[PDB]
Amino acid sequence: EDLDTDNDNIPDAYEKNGYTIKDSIAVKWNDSFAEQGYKKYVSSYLESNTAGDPYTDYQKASGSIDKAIKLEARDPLVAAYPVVGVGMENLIISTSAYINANVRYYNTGTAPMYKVTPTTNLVLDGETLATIKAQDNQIGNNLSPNETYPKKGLSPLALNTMDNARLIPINYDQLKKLDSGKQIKLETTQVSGNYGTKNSQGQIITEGNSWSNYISQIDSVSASIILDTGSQTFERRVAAKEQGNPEDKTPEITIGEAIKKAFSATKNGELLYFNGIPIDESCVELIFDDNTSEIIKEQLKYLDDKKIYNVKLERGMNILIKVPSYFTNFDEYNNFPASWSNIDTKNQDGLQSVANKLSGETKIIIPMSKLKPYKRYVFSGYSKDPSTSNSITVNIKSKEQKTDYLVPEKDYTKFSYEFETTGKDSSDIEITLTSSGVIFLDNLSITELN
Amino acid sequence: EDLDTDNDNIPDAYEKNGYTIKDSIAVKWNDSFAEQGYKKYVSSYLESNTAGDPYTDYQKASGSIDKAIKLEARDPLVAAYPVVGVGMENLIISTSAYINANVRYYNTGTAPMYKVTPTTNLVLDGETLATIKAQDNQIGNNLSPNETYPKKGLSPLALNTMDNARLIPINYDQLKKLDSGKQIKLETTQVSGNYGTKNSQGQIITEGNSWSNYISQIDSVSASIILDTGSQTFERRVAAKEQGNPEDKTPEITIGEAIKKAFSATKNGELLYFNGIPIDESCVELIFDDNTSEIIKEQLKYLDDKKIYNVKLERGMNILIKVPSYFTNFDEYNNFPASWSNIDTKNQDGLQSVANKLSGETKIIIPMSKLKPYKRYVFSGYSKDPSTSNSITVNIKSKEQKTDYLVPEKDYTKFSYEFETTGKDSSDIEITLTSSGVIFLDNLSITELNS
Amino acid sequence: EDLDTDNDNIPDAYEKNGYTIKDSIAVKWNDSFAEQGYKKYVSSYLESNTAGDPYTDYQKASGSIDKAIKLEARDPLVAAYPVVGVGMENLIISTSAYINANVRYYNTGTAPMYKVTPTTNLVLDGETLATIKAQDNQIGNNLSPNETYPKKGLSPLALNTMDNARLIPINYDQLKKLDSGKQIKLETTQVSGNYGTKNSQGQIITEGNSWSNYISQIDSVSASIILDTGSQTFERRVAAKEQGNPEDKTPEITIGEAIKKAFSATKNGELLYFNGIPIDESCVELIFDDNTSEIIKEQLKYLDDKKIYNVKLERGMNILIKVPSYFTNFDEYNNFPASWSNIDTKNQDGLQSVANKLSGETKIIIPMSKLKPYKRYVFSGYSKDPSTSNSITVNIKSKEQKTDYLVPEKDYTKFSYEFETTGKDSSDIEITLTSSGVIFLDNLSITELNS
Ligand SMILES: [Ca+2]
Ligand SMILES: [Ca+2]
Ligand SMILES: [Ca+2]
Ligand SMILES: [Ca+2]
Ligand SMILES: [Ca+2]
Ligand SMILES: [Ca+2]
Ligand SMILES: [Ca+2]
Ligand SMILES: [Ca+2]
Ligand SMILES: [Ca+2]
Repeated sequence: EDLDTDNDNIPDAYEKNGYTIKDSIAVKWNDSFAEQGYKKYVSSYLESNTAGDPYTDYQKASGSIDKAIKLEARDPLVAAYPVVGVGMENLIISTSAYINANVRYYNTGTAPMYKVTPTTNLVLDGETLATIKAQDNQIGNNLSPNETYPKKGLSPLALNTMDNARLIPINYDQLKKLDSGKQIKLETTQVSGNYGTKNSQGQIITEGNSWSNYISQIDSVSASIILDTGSQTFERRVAAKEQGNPEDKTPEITIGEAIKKAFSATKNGELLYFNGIPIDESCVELIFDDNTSEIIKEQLKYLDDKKIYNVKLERGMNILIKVPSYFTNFDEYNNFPASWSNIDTKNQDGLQSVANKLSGETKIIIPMSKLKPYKRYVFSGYSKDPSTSNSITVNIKSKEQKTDYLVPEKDYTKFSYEFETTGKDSSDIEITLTSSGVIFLDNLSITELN
Repeated sequence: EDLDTDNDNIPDAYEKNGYTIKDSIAVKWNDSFAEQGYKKYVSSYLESNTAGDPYTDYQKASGSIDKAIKLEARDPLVAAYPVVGVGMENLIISTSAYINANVRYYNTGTAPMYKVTPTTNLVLDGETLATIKAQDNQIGNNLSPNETYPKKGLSPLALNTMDNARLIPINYDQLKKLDSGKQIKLETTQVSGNYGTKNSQGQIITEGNSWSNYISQIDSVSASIILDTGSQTFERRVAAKEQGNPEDKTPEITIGEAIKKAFSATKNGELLYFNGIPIDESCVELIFDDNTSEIIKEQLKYLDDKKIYNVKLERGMNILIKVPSYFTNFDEYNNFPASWSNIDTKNQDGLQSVANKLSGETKIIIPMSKLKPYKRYVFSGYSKDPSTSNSITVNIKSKEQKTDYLVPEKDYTKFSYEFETTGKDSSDIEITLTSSGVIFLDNLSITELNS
Repeated sequence: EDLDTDNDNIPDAYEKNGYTIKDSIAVKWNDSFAEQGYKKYVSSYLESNTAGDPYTDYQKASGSIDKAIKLEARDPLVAAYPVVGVGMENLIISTSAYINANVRYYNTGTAPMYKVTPTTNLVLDGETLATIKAQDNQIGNNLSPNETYPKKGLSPLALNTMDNARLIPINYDQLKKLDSGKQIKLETTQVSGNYGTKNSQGQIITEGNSWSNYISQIDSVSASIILDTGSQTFERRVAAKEQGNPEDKTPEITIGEAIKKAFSATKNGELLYFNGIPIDESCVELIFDDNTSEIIKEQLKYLDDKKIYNVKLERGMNILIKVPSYFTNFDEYNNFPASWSNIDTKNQDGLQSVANKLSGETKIIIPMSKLKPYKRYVFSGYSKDPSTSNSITVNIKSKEQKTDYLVPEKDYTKFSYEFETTGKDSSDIEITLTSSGVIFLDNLSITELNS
């Protein structure tokens, strides 16, 4: 049919099922289109803006938007949210005295933000010295995704202008507090910026637009997903449907499918490869808040697969993905600087290819040269014991020595232990675990925490 | 036919193949038109703006844009991107202390910028003293490509005021470093300016137009190309198709074709000349970043020709062309002040006409008067040895004495040697190379590099 | 026919050949329209702005533009171009110290310029003190061509505001340099102003119409021509076609035709008089830049007439003309206070009517009262010698005595000798030339040069 209820040039019959854009016209999706590299899109048949962003479904699917917006946002289910922050580099105190800092804007979203006017807070400890908003001297004309202002290869801009006047901490009690060695933290509160929309004459106009009009809408119709790759962080929002409203037609997608859509991850049959780094559920650590934790726990009892990535995405969910710094699977990736002890690769019952046949105990000596001091670390792994009759205890050396006992189940079970390392010139980290009999180990990961 | 999906007054069939403009209407391209000056255009038939610049395909092809835009930007695949920078000419500081500087704006793109307003950072050593924005006294009304404000013959303008205010370091601790052999630098973070457009009434309006809209769009679709000839620097961006997009119809062009389109260089059969200076691969030293270098390395092994200029241009590639300061080919150009030793021109196995027949060793005493001190240089040339039984070692005098060995291949191979010369009142540079037997040399050059 | 590609109310055929405007409609030009006082217009048939100026071909040809725009701009080839500078009449230093100047704006173009807001630079010796933009006090409401602001008969306006605050030498070093007798100068980097167009109702609006839009476009579609008559200077820009572009249908005219079109000089057969004073090739010297010099020198060898005025115009050429101050032709003009020596007017082989029959040597005693000190002067003349066997040497008294030899050819040859005279209370300038036999001399000129 050709019925268009929401008037966005895409018939509702195509929007309900899969659809793709070919020569600027929507066509019914076919299973043979994946060979050329095409993609399958779904969206609600009642709304012109499924994800809430200022671009419609046809504009996002056909790529009729600003060319600096990532292809991760061309899917109508992924909002074109620019997540702009402020990073502080250096602090200068001189003569009361005056305070200025060298800052540099950061963007981690999926869209550009013209005319960036960040508002930041100068907090020392709880007390906020003075709120500052960028003047005409500290406005970023362009800020592309995954790029900074000033861009790489340029010194950070100075932030001294106040009100105009200077930033004067007249109260010398703050100076006395700084004498003890306190540091001043710069937190960002709000950021103002534009999008790029084409006028009737074909030019791009960015004056009447404002991202501040679509922040509330995008926040309240989407679920936040954050990916951490050790150095580069990505923040994305994925649209989700309401539970009590029968008139909300937003498509339902699993957490893994949502991750693949948002981060443009390549799926080689079963695994999810982001940039060659495997971000599969077993190969990465996931952190949820309390609400998402209870939602996932409730939904897991009705799932036969008992896999996190198979749970349906829901509005208001929060997900944070942290890629471990060191991860070994004994098959194709082993970045641990020090070789493990009592390891056997002759196995066929592993998670993907093989497992580790341990007979006795495993002890690893990790040098601290490749560690981050004053940082919490969590050790995770998967243990499989069909016997279910061997007790495993773990000894970990840290600021406080940890000794815990583990009871492996018949199938693979994930064990997580938390510890903290303090001081660069401290004792070397010692980790030791013992097994009563023969156990299987796979996917040992080391993850940095806060 | 007569079908234009993109609605830019050019049919899809004409855009898929070659097309040219004849009297305000697009016509099917023919090979006989090239002798009359007509050139063939290709573009994408799904987007009006192929390169992302404000002007459509028809406006660029038919030349219906502002006449100050270079003809090299009439090609739909070349973006009219104005690269405007600020150069510092003098520093005047006096008493705390006040800082006064004389600056001059520089343009290198293919389109003029109206109402220039750069933002500058006054970095001393990593630390940024203050960020300045140009007020109404430092706003350039017009800036044509390859032109400066103030123009040539006019003294540079003075930038010494903040937002009807004064500029001052808030303390003398900066002056302490300034005395201790530190130089305050200047780098432009951003430039704001309008672009020329036409209205219904016919006048050119540059009031509501802004370049900031079309910078993130142009930089995300086009691959940067930079040409440096020692005196003048040209910066260009050439649109390239996305690799993973099946719906992207942007045409694919080679690196050499991209350079020819961007710089409008003359191509007489095989050689490429910019303005009489050859920019052929064997006559210049190309500098690539990591990604472009590895990309070219990957596609090189799959090509029988194995030539850099024959690789297809791709999005995000960065290419820099450094025209050598001294270039000799033993055929028609030898700018070396001192002639070479033990050179025989009686040969027929050269790259273009002849090669160098060396029997023994070659030592060149390069005068220092024509060399820039405190700079790094790279010595490059082409060597051919069918025997593959003679080893070549080089002895070059510099700040650190260099002694390296080379193993010539059967065919012509290009090499590079890196050394640093420091101090105006230093020893003369000595270059010596020895060949075990008879070797063939061609296209010897000296190229300046970053210090 | 009735075909209009560019849609400017004139058919393509009429623009290709000559055309003229009779009763506000374009008609085919005829050879019998000259006697009525009409003129023959030619313009490109692919552009609605042949010269690129804000006005179209029909508006310029029919005279539907401001009456303040001179008649020389009614030719579609010659564009209107306000060339506005700033001249200084008084320099005042008072007390740090305060600096104020009295300035008058000058217009030497072919169009008015409303709302003049010039930007000026203060330089004492190379270094720029500050940059000044005109405030609401110094803005000129109107500036007609060849007029000033304030008008003739009024004292110059004041310029003392740096931004409103007084100007300031920021250091005592400025007074150090003033103690050394250093002169502060004034140069204009740019100028802002409006142009007038009749709106859709019938009123002239100059609010949103800026001249800065049509500066870069006009500079790149025209060649610069300057005429100086000793005291008053006029600048014009004449449109020229591109070289390699086949779609550029801009008509081609010679240097003499371009001068006649730009300055509206009268043609009485062959002679050219600007306003009664000769400006023909033999009656003035043309001062060129480099590129013009090589282009014209290359083009002369392929042309039989071998005259500068017969060279085809081209884009980018810069021409400067300095009408002679002391000039004699022995026919109708001799402004030298002292009569020449050994002069015979009984001849018929002169450039126009008669020549000089010199038998021996000619010496002239020129008083220096009418000579400007600290200025460079050039003596020019035409020599004819069918014998081609006599050597002529010239003795000129100046700061450094000059003695050079000249070898006359069979035909008339132009010779130029350059010298500088310094000091009002200096020795009198002596000019002497000796000829071996009988020589023919005509069009001897003396003209000021750069300081
Ligand atoms: Ca629909
Ligand atoms: Ca829809
Ligand atoms: Ca495994
Ligand atoms: Ca088309
Ligand atoms: Ca097109
Ligand atoms: Ca050769
Ligand atoms: Ca016409
Ligand atoms: Ca016309
Ligand atoms: Ca005569």
